[PDB]
Amino acid sequence: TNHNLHITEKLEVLAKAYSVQGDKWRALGYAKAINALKSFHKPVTSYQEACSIPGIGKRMAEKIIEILESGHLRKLDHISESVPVLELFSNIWGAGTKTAQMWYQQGFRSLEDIRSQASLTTQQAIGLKHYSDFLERMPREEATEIEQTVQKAAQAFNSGLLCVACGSYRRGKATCGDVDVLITHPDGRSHRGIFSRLLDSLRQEGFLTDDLVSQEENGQQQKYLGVCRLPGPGRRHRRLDIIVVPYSEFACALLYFTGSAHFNRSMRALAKTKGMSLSEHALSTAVVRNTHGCKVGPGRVLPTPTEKDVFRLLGLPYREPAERDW
DNA sequence: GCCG
DNA sequence: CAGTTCG
DNA sequence: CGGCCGATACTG
Ligand code: NA
Ligand code: NA
Ligand code: NA
Repeated sequence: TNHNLHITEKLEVLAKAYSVQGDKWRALGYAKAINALKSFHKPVTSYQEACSIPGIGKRMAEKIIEILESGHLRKLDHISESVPVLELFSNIWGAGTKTAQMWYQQGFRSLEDIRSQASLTTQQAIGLKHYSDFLERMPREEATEIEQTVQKAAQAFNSGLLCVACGSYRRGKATCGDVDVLITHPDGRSHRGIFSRLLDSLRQEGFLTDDLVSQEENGQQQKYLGVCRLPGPGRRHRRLDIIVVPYSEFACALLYFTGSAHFNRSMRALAKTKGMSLSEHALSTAVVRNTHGCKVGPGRVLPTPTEKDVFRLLGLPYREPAERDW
């Protein structure tokens, strides 16, 4: 489908540069310009042919031009030398742009430096320990094995439990960055305080290797982010994210967890324009917001039994998971 | 960065 | 709280 | 001018 990879290749480099340096809004700007150019059909050929495209402005158009003319972007040759390092550091799970910039300011330039001299949080030490594994995707077939593993351990103590793999898996991708397992129960209450049992069952069989986010000393735990590894030879550590939700929030939870991320954001931005609000918990109407668009009035939750209801309530035609990459 |  | 993370 | 998703859910 990519009819502009010549340009949406030089821009991505610029986009990730801005992202790692912390200029998040400018990076979001570039992401959309790129997220669009790709979705095009014909290779842009005119400054006017560019502007006409949503997500592209005069500034972006100009840069697009210099490429379809200079085959290069002068900007890319003035990118700070720190960027590759910031990117290297930022790819450690648990370390964001603030930690990357700090480490760099402190003279660190490689993972070696980070390993031997950086002060690491428990999450970052886990992230560094599986640095290569966290950058690899897995065949969807393996994701299936992981979901099945969790579902089996979950239904083992309550067969009523509904378990579904979401994210890229549900969107039908060939490979998955991690496994997103959503768990809920049709009765509306049996899903309470199950984490304790599930996580222990999984730890028992040595399936879980590391925990990244798991507030277990509190019975109100909603999510778990960790590392698991199927048994046998040739197996790599994989990221596992599990959320347990009340049946009444099932649809919204499923929509959220299925993504994509940019899809969720667009849909939520849409809800806001209609005086509504969408979250992994619910779709609300009559929401009261202030001048800066901040939620200052809860409004009321709308009945959303299925994903279709959410789309319907927002005045949108339904979309199968596979059609939600953006 | 884009857009209203 | 600031940072980072999930989709 | 100023928002860009969510009153993310955790961590320390
Ligand atoms: Na990171
Ligand atoms: Na995922
Ligand atoms: Na914990």
